[PDB]
Amino acid sequence: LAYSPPFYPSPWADGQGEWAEVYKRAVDIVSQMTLTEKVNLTTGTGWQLERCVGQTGSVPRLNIPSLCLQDSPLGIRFSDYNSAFPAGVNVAATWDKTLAYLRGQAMGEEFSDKGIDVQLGPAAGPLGAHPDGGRNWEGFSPDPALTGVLFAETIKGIQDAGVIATAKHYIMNEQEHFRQQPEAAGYGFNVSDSLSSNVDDKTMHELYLWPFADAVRAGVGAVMCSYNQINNSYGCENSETLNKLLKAELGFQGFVMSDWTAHHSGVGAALAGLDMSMPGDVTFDSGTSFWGANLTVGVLNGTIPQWRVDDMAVRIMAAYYKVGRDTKYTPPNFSSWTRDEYGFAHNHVSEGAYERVNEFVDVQRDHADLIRRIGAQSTVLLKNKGALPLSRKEKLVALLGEDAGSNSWGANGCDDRGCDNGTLAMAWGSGTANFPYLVTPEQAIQNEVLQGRGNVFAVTDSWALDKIAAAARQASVSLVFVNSDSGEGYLSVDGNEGDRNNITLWKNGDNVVKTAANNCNNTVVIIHSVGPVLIDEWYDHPNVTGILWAGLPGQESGNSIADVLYGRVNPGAKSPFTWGKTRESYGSPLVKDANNGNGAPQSDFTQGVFIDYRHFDKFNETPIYEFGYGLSYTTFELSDLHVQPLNASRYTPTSGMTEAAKNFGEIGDASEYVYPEGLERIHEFIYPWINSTDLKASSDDSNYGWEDSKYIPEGATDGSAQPRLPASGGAGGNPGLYEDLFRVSVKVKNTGNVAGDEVPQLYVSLGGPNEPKVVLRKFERIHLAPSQEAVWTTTLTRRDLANWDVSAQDWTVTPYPKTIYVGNSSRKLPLQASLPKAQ
Amino acid sequence: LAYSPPFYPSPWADGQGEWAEVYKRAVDIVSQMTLTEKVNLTTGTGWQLERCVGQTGSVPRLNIPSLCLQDSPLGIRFSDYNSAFPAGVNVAATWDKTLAYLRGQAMGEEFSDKGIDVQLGPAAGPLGAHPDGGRNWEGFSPDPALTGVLFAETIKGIQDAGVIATAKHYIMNEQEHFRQQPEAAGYGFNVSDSLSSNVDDKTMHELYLWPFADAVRAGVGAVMCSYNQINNSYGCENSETLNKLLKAELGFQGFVMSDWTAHHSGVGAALAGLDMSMPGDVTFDSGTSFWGANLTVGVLNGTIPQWRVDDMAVRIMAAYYKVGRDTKYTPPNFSSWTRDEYGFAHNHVSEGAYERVNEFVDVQRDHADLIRRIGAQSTVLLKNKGALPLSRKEKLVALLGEDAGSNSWGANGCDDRGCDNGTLAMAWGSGTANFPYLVTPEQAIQNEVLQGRGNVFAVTDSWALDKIAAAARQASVSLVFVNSDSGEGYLSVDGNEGDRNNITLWKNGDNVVKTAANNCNNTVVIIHSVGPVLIDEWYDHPNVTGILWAGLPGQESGNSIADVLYGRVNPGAKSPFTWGKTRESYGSPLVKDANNGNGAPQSDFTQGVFIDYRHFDKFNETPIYEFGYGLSYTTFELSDLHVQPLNASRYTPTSGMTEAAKNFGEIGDASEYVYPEGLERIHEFIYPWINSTDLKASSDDSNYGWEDSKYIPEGATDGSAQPRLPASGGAGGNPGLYEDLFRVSVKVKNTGNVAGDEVPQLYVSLGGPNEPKVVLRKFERIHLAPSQEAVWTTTLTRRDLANWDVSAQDWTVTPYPKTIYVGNSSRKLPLQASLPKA
Ligand SMILES: *[C@@H]1O[C@H](CO)[C@@H](O[C@@H]2O[C@H](CO)[C@@H](O[C@@H]3O[C@H](CO[C@H]4O[C@H](CO[C@H]5O[C@H](CO)[C@@H](O)[C@H](O)[C@@H]5O[C@H]5O[C@H](CO)[C@@H](O)[C@H](O)[C@@H]5O)[C@@H](O)[C@H](O[C@H]5O[C@H](CO)[C@@H](O)[C@H](O)[C@@H]5O[C@H]5O[C@H](CO)[C@@H](O)[C@H](O)[C@@H]5O)[C@@H]4O)[C@@H](O)[C@H](O[C@H]4O[C@H](CO)[C@@H](O)[C@H](O)[C@@H]4O[C@H]4O[C@H](CO)[C@@H](O)[C@H](O)[C@@H]4O[C@H]4O[C@H](CO)[C@@H](O)[C@H](O)[C@@H]4O)[C@@H]3O)[C@H](O)[C@H]2NC(C)=O)[C@H](O)[C@H]1NC(C)=O
Ligand SMILES: *[C@@H]1O[C@H](CO)[C@@H](O[C@@H]2O[C@H](CO)[C@@H](O[C@@H]3O[C@H](CO[C@H]4O[C@H](CO[C@H]5O[C@H](CO)[C@@H](O)[C@H](O)[C@@H]5O[C@H]5O[C@H](CO)[C@@H](O)[C@H](O)[C@@H]5O)[C@@H](O)[C@H](O[C@H]5O[C@H](CO)[C@@H](O)[C@H](O)[C@@H]5O[C@H]5O[C@H](CO)[C@@H](O)[C@H](O)[C@@H]5O)[C@@H]4O)[C@@H](O)[C@H](O[C@H]4O[C@H](CO)[C@@H](O)[C@H](O)[C@@H]4O[C@H]4O[C@H](CO)[C@@H](O)[C@H](O)[C@@H]4O[C@H]4O[C@H](CO)[C@@H](O)[C@H](O)[C@@H]4O)[C@@H]3O)[C@H](O)[C@H]2NC(C)=O)[C@H](O)[C@H]1NC(C)=O
Ligand SMILES: *[C@@H]1O[C@H](CO)[C@@H](O[C@@H]2O[C@H](CO)[C@@H](O[C@@H]3O[C@H](CO[C@H]4O[C@H](CO[C@H]5O[C@H](CO)[C@@H](O)[C@H](O)[C@@H]5O[C@H]5O[C@H](CO)[C@@H](O)[C@H](O)[C@@H]5O)[C@@H](O)[C@H](O)[C@@H]4O)[C@@H](O)[C@H](O)[C@@H]3O)[C@H](O)[C@H]2NC(C)=O)[C@H](O)[C@H]1NC(C)=O
Ligand SMILES: *[C@@H]1O[C@H](CO)[C@@H](O[C@@H]2O[C@H](CO)[C@@H](O[C@@H]3O[C@H](CO)[C@@H](O)[C@H](O)[C@@H]3O)[C@H](O)[C@H]2NC(C)=O)[C@H](O)[C@H]1NC(C)=O
Ligand SMILES: [Cl-]
Ligand SMILES: [Cl-]
Ligand SMILES: [Mg+2]
Ligand SMILES: [Mg+2]
Repeated sequence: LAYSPPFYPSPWADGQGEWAEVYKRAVDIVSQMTLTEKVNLTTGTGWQLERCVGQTGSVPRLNIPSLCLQDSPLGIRFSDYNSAFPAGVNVAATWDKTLAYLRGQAMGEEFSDKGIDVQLGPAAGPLGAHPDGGRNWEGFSPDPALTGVLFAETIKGIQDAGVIATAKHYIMNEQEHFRQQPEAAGYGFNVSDSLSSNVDDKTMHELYLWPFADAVRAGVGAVMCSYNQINNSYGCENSETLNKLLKAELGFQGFVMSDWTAHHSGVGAALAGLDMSMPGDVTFDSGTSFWGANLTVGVLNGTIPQWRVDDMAVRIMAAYYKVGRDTKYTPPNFSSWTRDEYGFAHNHVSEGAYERVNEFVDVQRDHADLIRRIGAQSTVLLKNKGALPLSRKEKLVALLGEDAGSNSWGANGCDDRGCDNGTLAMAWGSGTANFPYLVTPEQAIQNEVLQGRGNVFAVTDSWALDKIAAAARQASVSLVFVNSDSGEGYLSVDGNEGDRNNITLWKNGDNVVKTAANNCNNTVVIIHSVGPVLIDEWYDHPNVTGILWAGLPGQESGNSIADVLYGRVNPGAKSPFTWGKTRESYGSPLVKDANNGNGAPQSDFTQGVFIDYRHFDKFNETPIYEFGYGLSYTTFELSDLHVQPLNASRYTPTSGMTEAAKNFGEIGDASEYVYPEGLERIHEFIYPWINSTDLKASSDDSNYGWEDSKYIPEGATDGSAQPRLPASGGAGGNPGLYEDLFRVSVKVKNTGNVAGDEVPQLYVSLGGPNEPKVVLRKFERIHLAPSQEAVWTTTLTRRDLANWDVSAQDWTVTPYPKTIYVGNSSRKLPLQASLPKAQ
Repeated sequence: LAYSPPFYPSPWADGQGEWAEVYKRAVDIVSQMTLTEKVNLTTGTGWQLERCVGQTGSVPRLNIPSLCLQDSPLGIRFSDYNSAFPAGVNVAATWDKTLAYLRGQAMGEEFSDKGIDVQLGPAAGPLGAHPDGGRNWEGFSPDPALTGVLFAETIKGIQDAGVIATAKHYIMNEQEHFRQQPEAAGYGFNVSDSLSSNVDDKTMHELYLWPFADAVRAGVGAVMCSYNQINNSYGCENSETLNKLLKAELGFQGFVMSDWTAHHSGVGAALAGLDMSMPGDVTFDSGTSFWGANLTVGVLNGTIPQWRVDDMAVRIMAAYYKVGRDTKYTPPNFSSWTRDEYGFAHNHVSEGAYERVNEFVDVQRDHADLIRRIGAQSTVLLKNKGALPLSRKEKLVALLGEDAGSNSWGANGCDDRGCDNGTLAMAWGSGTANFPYLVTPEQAIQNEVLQGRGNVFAVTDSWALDKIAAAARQASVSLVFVNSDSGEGYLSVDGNEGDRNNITLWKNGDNVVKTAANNCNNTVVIIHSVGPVLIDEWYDHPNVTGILWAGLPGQESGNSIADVLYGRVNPGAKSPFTWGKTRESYGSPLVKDANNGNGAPQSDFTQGVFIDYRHFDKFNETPIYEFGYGLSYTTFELSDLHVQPLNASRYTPTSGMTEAAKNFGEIGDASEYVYPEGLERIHEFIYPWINSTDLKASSDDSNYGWEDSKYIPEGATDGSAQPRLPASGGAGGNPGLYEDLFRVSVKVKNTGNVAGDEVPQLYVSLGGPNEPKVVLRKFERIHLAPSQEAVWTTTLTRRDLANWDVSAQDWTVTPYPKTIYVGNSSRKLPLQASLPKA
């Protein structure tokens, strides 16, 4: 079995870089706290007991309210009068830093105005090793460079609006199957623990960890550790990933929270680098916690050093201050658990005051315009044989497919969006929000047509192929809408247990396209989907005159696609993943079977860095549509590639020592931390207090009281100055990684008759034997008027040209010659240059 | 068994009234025709053989093209790039002469531009004796006066746009069950003929015939005779209804066509007053006809007098000339049978040229605006507890019910509209058109809300009561859409064989309302339906703050209802029928069982004139919402009723004689009418020519050749001058009926704060025993600004105050005292006056 070696102690915060002032303030206030006040910040109060999906204990003596933590990465979950933004995969499709930032800002505004302190997003894990992975859509792209940039901008936008962002899921949660033992049980498997993702150190650094470095460098306040194991150590107690990679190497100064029921042990997790238990209980509404009283006891009995729990509270408070939450705080003004105006303060048990739990605060502002715009700008034009844009003089339009129409249960009619009924604007699970409304394609396009003389019919039963054919036969243009859905592992839709069982269109989609294309010579296909689908059977049909991929656009879906189809927006999105001929062209099969007996199933990441386009390139598979590809209503030309070497400082591997750990504040006698007698204990609520000064009894852990060496690795309680890792030194790693080595410029010209955007892309060949032919490094979306030329300049950093050396435990720019390729897809790379050796 | 007495001969045209010039011209051209040319005009060419649902033969020698006849009363059937207008029942709900006319004009323009010569509409039969009758919605109202006025205006509009209108279905086709023997067979009944409607002479005159008098007086070109029997004599060979009532009494100068396969015999129909056989064959694609060669033979063998077939051609050509079709003619530029560009000229057999059969001509003009308007103006506000109009600042709107949503097969996805899927904008059968598009309530209201900050959810599964409740709970206002559907007898939807099996909301509708009202304190209910529904289970729920009936609004449905709900239009429609507590409150049960053994089922019209509100009034049944009732966003008051007796000419019962019948043109030897040698005969096509000069063989009728007295009533071939009937004398009867006897005026005032329309109504009590307490006679829709007053002046004619006297066979103003009642519904009649004797 794969083994995750120990890395201890859990590094303590030090106010490095831009965290200096908030670290000082965090220390100042945590120094004033009692042990139980500190424990309160670290532990949620239990599932469904307050307003938000996660809520910490409060520190009322110091005027610190409970931190409210709320899903999702695309909008506020379980609320009202809020917006539903396009999914993260759409943002990836924009290839646009500014739209990622703006979306982050707009989301942060809405979260803030509902009284939410922590947004549980954005996501770069799963990255997207498996195209059928159920949650890839919540993130960005399988490409680490593209994902990292847009992850970071999203984080900056959320945090500039005064809400803590949470980089999730850290790390290697690349599939839903077996992510949780009780879920697997409920699906009829018998396994003793969650799936283990087994991955080598090079691949970890060069692929899966890379976007998390970006998040740390961008100043992200929190990281959410994952449900799965890595090398058979749970995400929320993996000392290698949390202590060594995230904290020691990347220099992360904020706090690690668990995914919901991803916390498995009190002492183990705390020493392995967890900082916050959510939603606080052992299991939902168990009325027990791995922390709470257990964390109080674990400190009181001398096992968990005071400096470790102090560090947790310093990290949490530093983040809270870093986004200015102390100045922006407002109390939650909604409830996650009901839409009623009135209800019990503690919903799961019907206790506390019966009070106004929803104030119905309109937080939407004008964010609808931004959502519409991102929807248009994330629409990838894959094929256009002079079909588009439409004129609005078409004699008859046919709108075809269930994906054009309405969810007859309402936009929010399926809990957690757990269905594929009507237009697919949002995929399923906890990465969801309630729609304030949903504009369907049927609605938007009919409205467009009815401004002129056009006739229009909408056939939204995908199983009525006779009716689809008949409408298609009469039409000047047939607009076919189709979809493929997936989601979080706890929710099964038509037997798809989060992960999608195939990558074929749902709801008879291939047959809708074929029936339409057989009856209409001008058939345009629009795909709403969580990721790539198989299009081999119909994409080159001579009647399929248009193909677009529109992802999961949120509330303005219809309007976003109409804008593109009628030419108000000239599409300029590029594919953020590869469109292959078969499922098998992708490699990386999901682990769908209990492949380790009754033990934890094992998923070995033997593909290494060769996922998505890197796999296709290595195995010489030809994509139908490649990573980075998309069309436009104009044409562009790239020319005049130049490389400017920059006078850069040398890389200095980091050396020396940290400071020794510090205790902040004092801990007294066990008696100080017993429950106050007049406090009415709410049932199932998780408090920091102990029942009595009997510590064994107050914990109730039937294995309580062993000597440390029986169950705690060496060094886990060592508070001395520790060595600095060579690849450490700053936020996101050694600052020498982010030294600029080269400026690379290229001319981009709009050679056609319509204004539009191009996405020029810079790929590098790092050189040497089992390195990918190309990996993406830089890109930009540039708007050009007809005939306009602009020179695009980007930079290559040391890190962009480096490889992870497992022996040095450092990033190294290898002696192999490096070559750059510039173009407008991962396969349309007409320009190139050999780079000189960099300093 | 009820018996229909003989009335013969079939009266011949005489260019009466406004028909004088076109009669002259018709005679002139028919005089030039050979027998087979004449027969060609009288007989369709067979089902699915040419472009239109009906097409006559042509007269190419005289440059007369084939007459193209097309459904429906609400828009062109089986075509493209056309409009779908609101149904006739919506027109009735407007109570607006002008909207009826304008809709007629708009329809006529579209029919004309497709190359259609005859619109198969409008309808006043079924009138609406049975609230569950499947086709009442195609017509106007069970009230004859309201129906007659709006029937007539519709006819005038169609004909002023240059298309022949067809007054249908004549007469007593009050239900779909058993209307046709083969339909009944297909539904598992064994009956030897169609249902017979048995109805007394008084009731016929005072109720069912009345709107047809209006049609005739309005100059209607054609009448379609019905599938049913009247007193056990088929509609298309009933000598009493066609010869005596329509032709002799009402003076009808145009032509009678059969409903499609309603023609039952060659000689019998011709002498009983039929003028045109549609679609021309005995049964669909039989390749035989009751006329065609049989009519040629029936003349050649001396049975059917020449004057009878000449008269048929005169009546047909006179109608064609009356609307100016000779100047407006354009060839049909579409096909009923396919939407493909190219196809065979003769669709059913794939013969003739393979040619362009659809030219896709856009005939819609700007008619969409008129459709949206009529939709708004036909929406009856039944209840409003300060819910309406909406502001567009409502925080969250819930749209609830399948009737709010889309037909997922497309607007035209069910053949002949034979389903109740998504919003109900058009009911089913032949009275249908293809939508150019359909705006759903979901679409229009979401669009409205999205102009502001309102959140909005649409739950359009009427079975997902949990989802309905949840959305309703969150809403500031819940807009519940519900429906009830019906249609023509040939098509069964969910076991409803045209006629609806009950008058309860379809698709779980009562439950949708209740679920919504239990969860939302501001629930507005919008009903789209063919006619009245039962609302007793929720109408007075304290959370039902609004109730509207929007009928069948056609293509702009969503926009029409949004206009009303958001107050761009202040609703002023009144109910054109009664909303009762139970089905039983209406009386008039349908005949749903083979009630006469294996014979023709019998339906006796024992209720007489007492249908709809007249029944309620007689049996002291209290309607939930009465005939003529509707609310508005303002209030009105009526006052100062005055009655002025007028200096009227006396009624003179008509006397004297007609002219004797005339032959127009000559008939030669049988050999002149044999098929021409070189003519390629299209299979199944109905031609006027005979196979040979052997007449018996050319007919092939296995009972051919009896002496007349064995199977033809006395007088049926009598061409002598005939007596004029006392109640005859002009178009729609004796012109003394239309003399004004009283001028009646009343003041109407808008006493509220919004501009709006009121519909003042004048009812009369004709007096005597077994007469209704009140019957509607006059009405008008009047627009008033807040505080504005206007005086409405109308008249009462002799006919308005008369009764049909079975002994005199005449209309008589009886000596019983008459009283008038003025108000704004059939029960809100605060003003009254006894009339002096005229
Ligand atoms: C103060 O106070 C406090 C509070 O109050 C307290 O505390 C307490 O304490 C106690 C003691 O005393 C405890 O208990 C314990 O615990 C433990 C732990 O757990 C956790 O973790 C795990 C893992 O581990 C690992 O890791 C970590 C981190 O993460 C660390 O820490 C450790 O040390 C380790 O390490 C290792 O490895 C790594 C990698 O991975 C590396 O790196 C290093 O170096 C090393 O090597 C896990 O597993 C767990 O989990 C589980 O559980 C949970 C709950 O908690 C859940 O949730 C999950 O799911 C899971 O489950 C599963 O499994 C189980 C079992 O366990 C079952 O049952 C189920 O069913 C399933 O399947 C966690 O998380 C532990 O371990 C322990 O236990 C043990 O013992 C018992 C008794 O007998 C049994 O039963 C079990 O089984 C076990 O066993 C084991 O061991 C033994 C000895 O010890 C042996 O014999 C056996 O064989 C086994 O072994 C195996 O395994 C191991 C591990 O892995 C290895 O090592 C080996 O090799 C083999 O393979 C107990 O339980 C508790 O916890 C606490 N509490 C709290 C609340 O905190 C104290 O005490 C006080 N003090 C005074 C003085 O007073
Ligand atoms: C020239 O040419 C031409 C052409 O080509 C020709 O013609 C022809 O002719 C033939 C003869 O010959 C014919 O046939 C015949 O016909 C008849 C008629 O039919 C129809 O109608 C009916 C009714 O009737 C009624 O009405 C009318 C009017 O509307 C009239 O016209 C008549 O006359 C009558 O009358 C009566 O009544 C009324 C009331 O209603 C009154 O008003 C009066 O006064 C009187 O009384 C009907 O019914 C029919 O119908 C049926 O048919 C159809 C087909 O067509 C169908 O669609 C329907 O549905 C029905 O059916 C049912 O029925 C049947 C039976 O009929 C069966 O089969 C089935 O299944 C079902 O159920 C029509 O519309 C007829 O009638 C005839 O028949 C007869 O006879 C046979 C043999 O014998 C038998 O079978 C039958 O049954 C019958 O019988 C009867 O009658 C007889 C005498 O006539 C007697 O004897 C017996 O007994 C019986 O009786 C009974 O019944 C009746 C009835 O109603 C009564 O009346 C009694 O009383 C009793 O009860 C035959 O068929 C044909 O049509 C023709 N064709 C064409 C194309 O046009 C000619 O011929 C030529 N000419 C030369 C010289 O050559
Ligand atoms: C990849 O992964 C996806 C997702 O898991 C897999 O998709 C799933 O594939 C299975 C297997 O094919 C599907 O189950 C099938 O669903 C069929 C359709 O079910 C729906 O429609 C039924 C019938 O609906 C028609 O008829 C009714 C009444 O007769 C009408 O109301 C309705 O409007 C329809 O009318 C049409 O058809 C009738 C004739 O039947 C005509 O007369 C009409 O004119 C008109 O043309 C209905 O009963 C049912 O309740 C459904 O609503 C079903 O027939 C078949 O037996 C089977 O159950 C899943 O639905 C599908 N799920 C998803 C999410 O797509 C996919 O298979 C997989 N691919 C591969 C290659 O592994
Ligand atoms: C302190 O943390 C410990 C865990 O380290 C908590 O003890 C654990 O509490 C859970 C209840 O949430 C126990 O689960 C129960 O186990 C029985 C055993 O068969 C099972 O039948 C129940 O369905 C349930 O799974 C678990 O056994 C227990 N673990 C041990 C080793 O004692 C404890 O509750 C925490 N204390 C506080 C104050 O929250
Ligand atoms: Cl919710
Ligand atoms: Cl059609
Ligand atoms: Mg191929
Ligand atoms: Mg226990």
